[PDB]
Amino acid sequence: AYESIQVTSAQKHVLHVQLNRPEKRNAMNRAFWRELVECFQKISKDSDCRAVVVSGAGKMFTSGIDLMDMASDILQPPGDDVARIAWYLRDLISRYQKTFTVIEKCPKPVIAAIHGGCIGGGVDLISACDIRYCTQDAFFQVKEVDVGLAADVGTLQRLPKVIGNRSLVNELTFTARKMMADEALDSGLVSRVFPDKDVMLNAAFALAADISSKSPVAVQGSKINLIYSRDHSVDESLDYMATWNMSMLQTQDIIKSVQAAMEKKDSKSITFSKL
Amino acid sequence: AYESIQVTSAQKHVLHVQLNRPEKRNAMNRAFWRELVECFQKISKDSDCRAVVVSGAGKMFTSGIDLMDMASDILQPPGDDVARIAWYLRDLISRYQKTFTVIEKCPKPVIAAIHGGCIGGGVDLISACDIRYCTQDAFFQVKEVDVGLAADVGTLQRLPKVIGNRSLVNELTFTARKMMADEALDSGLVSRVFPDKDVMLNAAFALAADISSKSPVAVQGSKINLIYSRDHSVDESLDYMATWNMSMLQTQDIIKSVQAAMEKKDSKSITFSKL
Amino acid sequence: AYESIQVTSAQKHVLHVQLNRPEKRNAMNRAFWRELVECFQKISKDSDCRAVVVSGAGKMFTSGIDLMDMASDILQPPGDDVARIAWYLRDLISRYQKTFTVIEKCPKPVIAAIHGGCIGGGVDLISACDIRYCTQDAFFQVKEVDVGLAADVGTLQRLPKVIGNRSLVNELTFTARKMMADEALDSGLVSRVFPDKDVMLNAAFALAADISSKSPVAVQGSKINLIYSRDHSVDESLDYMATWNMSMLQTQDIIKSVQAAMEKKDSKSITFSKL
Amino acid sequence: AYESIQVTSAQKHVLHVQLNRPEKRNAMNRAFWRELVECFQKISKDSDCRAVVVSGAGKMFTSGIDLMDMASDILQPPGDDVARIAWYLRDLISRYQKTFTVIEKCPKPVIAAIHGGCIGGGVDLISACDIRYCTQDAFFQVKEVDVGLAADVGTLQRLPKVIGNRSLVNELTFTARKMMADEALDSGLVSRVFPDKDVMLNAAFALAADISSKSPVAVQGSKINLIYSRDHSVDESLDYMATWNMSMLQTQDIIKSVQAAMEKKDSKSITFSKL
Amino acid sequence: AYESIQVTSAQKHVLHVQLNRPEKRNAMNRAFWRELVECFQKISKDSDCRAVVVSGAGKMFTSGIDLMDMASDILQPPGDDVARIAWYLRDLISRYQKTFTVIEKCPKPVIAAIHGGCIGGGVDLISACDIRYCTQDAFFQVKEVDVGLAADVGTLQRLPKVIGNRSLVNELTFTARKMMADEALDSGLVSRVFPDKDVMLNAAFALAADISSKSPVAVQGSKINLIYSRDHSVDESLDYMATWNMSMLQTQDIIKSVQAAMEKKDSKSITFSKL
Amino acid sequence: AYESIQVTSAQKHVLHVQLNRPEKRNAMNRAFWRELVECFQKISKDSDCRAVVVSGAGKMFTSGIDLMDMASDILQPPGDDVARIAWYLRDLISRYQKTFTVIEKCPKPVIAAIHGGCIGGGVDLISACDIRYCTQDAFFQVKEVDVGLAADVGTLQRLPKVIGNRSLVNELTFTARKMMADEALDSGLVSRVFPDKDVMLNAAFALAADISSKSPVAVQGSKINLIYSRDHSVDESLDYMATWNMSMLQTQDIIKSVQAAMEKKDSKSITFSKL
Ligand SMILES: [Mg+2]
Ligand SMILES: [Mg+2]
Ligand SMILES: [Mg+2]
Ligand SMILES: [Mg+2]
Ligand SMILES: [Mg+2]
Ligand SMILES: [Mg+2]
Ligand SMILES: [Mg+2]
Ligand SMILES: [Mg+2]
Repeated sequence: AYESIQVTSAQKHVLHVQLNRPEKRNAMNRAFWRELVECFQKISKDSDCRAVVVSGAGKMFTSGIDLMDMASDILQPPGDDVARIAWYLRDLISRYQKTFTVIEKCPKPVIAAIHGGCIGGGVDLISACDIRYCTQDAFFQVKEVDVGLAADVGTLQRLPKVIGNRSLVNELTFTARKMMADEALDSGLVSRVFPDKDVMLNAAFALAADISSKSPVAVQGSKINLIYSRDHSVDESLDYMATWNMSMLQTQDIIKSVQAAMEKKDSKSITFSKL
Repeated sequence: AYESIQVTSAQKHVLHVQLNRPEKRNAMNRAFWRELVECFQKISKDSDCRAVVVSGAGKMFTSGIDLMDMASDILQPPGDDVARIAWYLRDLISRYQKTFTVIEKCPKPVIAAIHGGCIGGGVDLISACDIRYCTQDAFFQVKEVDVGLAADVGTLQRLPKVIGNRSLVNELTFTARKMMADEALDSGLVSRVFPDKDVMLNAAFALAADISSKSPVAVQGSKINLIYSRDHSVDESLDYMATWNMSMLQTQDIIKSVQAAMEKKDSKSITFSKL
Repeated sequence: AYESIQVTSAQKHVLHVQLNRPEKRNAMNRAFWRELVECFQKISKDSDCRAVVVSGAGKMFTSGIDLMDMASDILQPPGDDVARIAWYLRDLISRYQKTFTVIEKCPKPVIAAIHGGCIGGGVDLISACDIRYCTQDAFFQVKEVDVGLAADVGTLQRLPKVIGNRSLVNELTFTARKMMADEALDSGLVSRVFPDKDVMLNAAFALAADISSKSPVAVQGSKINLIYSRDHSVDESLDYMATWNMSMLQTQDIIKSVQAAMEKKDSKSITFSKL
Repeated sequence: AYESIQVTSAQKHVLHVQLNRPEKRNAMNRAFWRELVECFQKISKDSDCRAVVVSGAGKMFTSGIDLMDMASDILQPPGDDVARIAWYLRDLISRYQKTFTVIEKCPKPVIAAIHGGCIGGGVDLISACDIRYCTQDAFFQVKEVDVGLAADVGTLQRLPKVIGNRSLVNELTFTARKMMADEALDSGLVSRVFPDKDVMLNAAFALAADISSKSPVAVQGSKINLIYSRDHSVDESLDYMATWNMSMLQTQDIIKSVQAAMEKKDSKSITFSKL
Repeated sequence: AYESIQVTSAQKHVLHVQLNRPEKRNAMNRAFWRELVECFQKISKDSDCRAVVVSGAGKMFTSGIDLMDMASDILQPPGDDVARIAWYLRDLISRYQKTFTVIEKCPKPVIAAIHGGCIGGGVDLISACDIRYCTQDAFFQVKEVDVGLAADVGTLQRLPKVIGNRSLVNELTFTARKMMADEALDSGLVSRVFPDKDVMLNAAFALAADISSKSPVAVQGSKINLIYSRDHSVDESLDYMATWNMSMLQTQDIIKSVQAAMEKKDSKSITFSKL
Repeated sequence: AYESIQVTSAQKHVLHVQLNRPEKRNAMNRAFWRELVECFQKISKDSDCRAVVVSGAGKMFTSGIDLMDMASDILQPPGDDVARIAWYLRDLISRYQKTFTVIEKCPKPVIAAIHGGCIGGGVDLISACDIRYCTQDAFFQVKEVDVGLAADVGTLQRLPKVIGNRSLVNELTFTARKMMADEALDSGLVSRVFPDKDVMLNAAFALAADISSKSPVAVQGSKINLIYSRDHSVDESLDYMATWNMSMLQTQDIIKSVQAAMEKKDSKSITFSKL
């Protein structure tokens, strides 16, 4: 059973992954790093799920890493010389990066719905998601320099590739200052702001349901190629897209869409097969 | 004598490429994919053209792909097994991507001037242009998921590389929702919004004239290197730029400009040779 | 020491690099291209410096390149044939690019504080800095096309990688038009605008002091990995980050920062060792 | 009705492309650069061809570029300044590189069968082919430095990627010395050496027939992925291969081969559909 | 433990991974693809192992993939349309690639000791190992085209990156012909040939023991950086190497190795800590 | 004055760089790492030099690093915590890599002429050279694992990219065993073997003179593009080659070569201008 998160079926095709340690403001304890990997690897193979919503139980999205677990992991490493310590740490860092890379490698769209603070590992988490919504009281903080380290589980790799303003990204990173909702929306880190958590969740789940109404081949192939396209040249990415759609265009999802158009039936009334 | 587009000389150095099937809302049919390649390949070799404006005839920029021409192209493919159908489809996708890659590979700046809807293939087109202007009634839609396929002619590869907000790009792509002019300006997809098509085209042709008054070596070398720099690291791009300008700095265009500066002569009075 | 710049110790750990030819509007003459390289190479090895502020003396940040020196270097080149001229120009361009590349390769965060005009070479300089602030009267101009050349000392390689709106980047580059402070803030080129130079400098120095109060290992490792991550895929950048932090997490800065957090003390109360 | 080459059907599925200006030792003149592009573009779309053999008519494979056609192309270029001459030359070089890039971009295996000298442009040609055979009297020469230029139509990009010994490649390139058949076999530039042209062409057409007896999906997908794998990391190349074979494994070519294996039927008796 | 392989501790620090279905000529059935991944993932974390030897039990190294299992997995796929079939096959191919990729990602050197036939999947396996030895009766065959598919589990991505002669690589791939031991040695595919399996194994184990007598930090860091350097530019690889050795040079293995050199003692006389 | 090397003018256009600490078998002391950088940076800018020969004074090419200097550099590093030690070591490693990278970044061809042992840093040196010749008594040794470290100054980055046999490269690296001349020639690491040092040097200088007789624009542009081509795809490298030769074909070196051919004068009688 997951002890640090809770996964529920919100509605057809939609999975809700909720950070669930509210008494610690969803701090990321050691086991969370394994649990979120297990969770998203399962979601990736689940043929019924078409979209994911991520939120936090309690008063805020996440306070970030569990500082005592961090201290045990990093300040008490095994190894009888510095090279052997580094060998251990490289494996540790690589394993913790996987906690948020599984979100990006999940072909289903993942929607983060943030309320209150989203601190430290929270920003690494949400920058690996596809769509980000927040509440008016939310705030974001690349807290790691205040802990004595450069963020290593995805923020520096992905945050600069989800918004345009690099001066702001650098200021947030080097100072660890909070960015409140108004500025988060202005920056584009979030694409919508809601007055409270209930209204935001309603909108997040309505978005996930709308995505789930569409062909899953088209939606999940879109995510896959948006991610490929971020990291490769336009020409390399067009070449990959032709190699991708030479099989994916051979789908009944297009046949059904064309049949609907000919019959003058809205596309939301089509049923697509599992993926 | 094109079937789907019309190319005219607007004014000195400026070509106007107009999508021209107004009775069919400029739907992109079979000939369109071949003709835009022919058109921009000729523009690229045209030593008198320094800038291009692209617009649509009739009520809207484009309704996108012609669905029954698409059904013919994709739903009745030749091939006696899936691998052979995929062979055919890979070639088709590759050819149709070239329709918009030729805009990027044309060294002259290309300005898209959108009025009304710009749907599906329309967003693949405008995201391959350099500068985008639109009217107050314009709207943009990454419609492909509603037809059962991930966009494959450029939107996924270029759209996220022309605006900063990746949460918004992902929402647009997975939902196929319309983005209206105000939001398109806010996102930076378009540079300027105008009240109506006439005012927009006046400003687009004024922008094209202004660009055409500049050294063509400087302007077209700037487009070539901005594109190279998007796809390569800064250090690789600086190395390429040094190899580029070791030839291109050997021009009378600079000597003329330094001489004008020395005499206190406006740089707008200088005439530059063809390119 | 220097002919074209002046370097002062503003406050603990902060260096102020001031363009210092106010009677010539801080034009970038031959000495400037050599001196900035010497300066930032020394700052990169200075174990007491943790942050840098760059500003200009007099009326404006910079009028840009000295055209007379440029013509001597570029319109009067050694070389008895075009290939031999190009061999010399390749090296010249490479050396002038280094003037601004040393700002990016300097591990300390560099804050540009712009007042009045920032023209041509000034945009190449500020787009190699990390954080950009300006005054209400500032303006920015990618002036190179008006001189007859595509900008080659950094703007084309870095400006599109510091802001999201590529339509604006292309319009600024191809027309060489001025972008004023309100639009610079809107575009994200600058992340803060101030009423005057004094207020701006007070905030830039306060920002530099805040940054300098943090672990230098964490801040400088953050800059190094933000730059690496811009130019590589997310997966390559995560791999690099694990190989980086397998040594950099082995620091007393974590114990010190965590202890301070436990006692509710600020970063400024901690003494981190030199770097 | 080519002026510089001749294309014939050797036998089922095999095309023979012969350099055909024997009175001028198959010198590569102006029409040759255009015609080899036309020829291989047609071969690439020819669903009956599965393999190609390239040879030269007359006394030798090729003497290389036609020097007085080269003088015309390069020494009398249009352009009223150096930058404009370079614009013209970049386009020329790019077009002439396509003459040999089309061989690599053709998915059918291309076998070069060299007798006598293979000089300058000859090495750019054969290094773009997949398999190389030669006669005992054959010789290879990277002659370009003796004409005053670094080879630009493929040798420098491909030759070091078809043999292992980089010291030898560098010596050949900087000295322009001839490499004879024995050394060409030892270096691995050629796979097999034959006593005379007739024996070599028999073996080249036997090799082409053998390749043509195999599944064309398997053979041409193997060439496409060997080329992709040369230019990308192993992990990027494995990812591309999975995206390629998720379509291409859906073929009757495998079902037929497993069925033959089940019955104990030679795999040489199977017939495969066109591609 | 395993159904298709057997793992034994040969001698101190050396593990022997033996393909172990001798009655079936070590055919690679469904279990094998899972088991090799489990095996090398465990060896990668085994702090006592420093080198691995891979061999096959019975008459031959391996006959390659089990065709019946392959047909079940590949000619009988789940999926109600071609796109959904491809979605499943992409994952299948990706998982089978991991079977051999874990050998490359294992930081310990892996020595392949081949006797008799090494067919199809066997070449994919040995081209992911580091050092290859064979017997006089061994032979190698890139058999996949004879099954109707382009090899997808590593040969095309790694074989051309382990030997220099690309004409030979292409001939072997397109014809599926056998390459015997003398030619395998000549090509560099194997670096040593032995008269029989016993003599070969004695030398492979002696090599593994020699390797294991060296600092494991130095040897495993050497493999990691040889692999990184294959896939990146020399400049990127040098940068990575400096970021790697800034931790790995901080080891007692240097003091120990240098002290032994000063006393004229061999590596085997030193005790290096586990890794 | 260089204390660890000696540079002489061997003959017109040829520079001889000789390792010159023969009483220590040319061991690489601390200052050598700076001296070779100063030396090749000067040679790179020297317009009279067209080729370089590198050899060692005394009984052998080089015994490799000075072990006591290594111990002082690496085993006595400054820094009050492991991260600050790593900061120092990264800068040290980067600086020592430059010692051999300057050889590759020198546009003139560099010929290594090895006699006796070429140990440790000797292999990093010669693998950065372009052409390698040796004597019958020579031997090569990737000695670093015997010292407790993975080679970091170029061998792992370049050795695998100068020869084809990766199994041999891995065996040499992991065991640190010697490779004698016969095997070095067979591998292709050297391209010629001579009976003794005098005969080898005569041949090295005759090769350097032959290279120096050719156009320096063609020779040095060839080196530059061979190196670019090793590290980039063929398509990227052809694009760079067109951008390179759009200026370099505009040389009198080609005019003179064509005039010689028309006059029936051998090309070795042409005089080319300095570069
Ligand atoms: Mg609980
Ligand atoms: Mg805004
Ligand atoms: Mg129906
Ligand atoms: Mg002066
Ligand atoms: Mg079974
Ligand atoms: Mg001495
Ligand atoms: Mg050999
Ligand atoms: Mg003469």
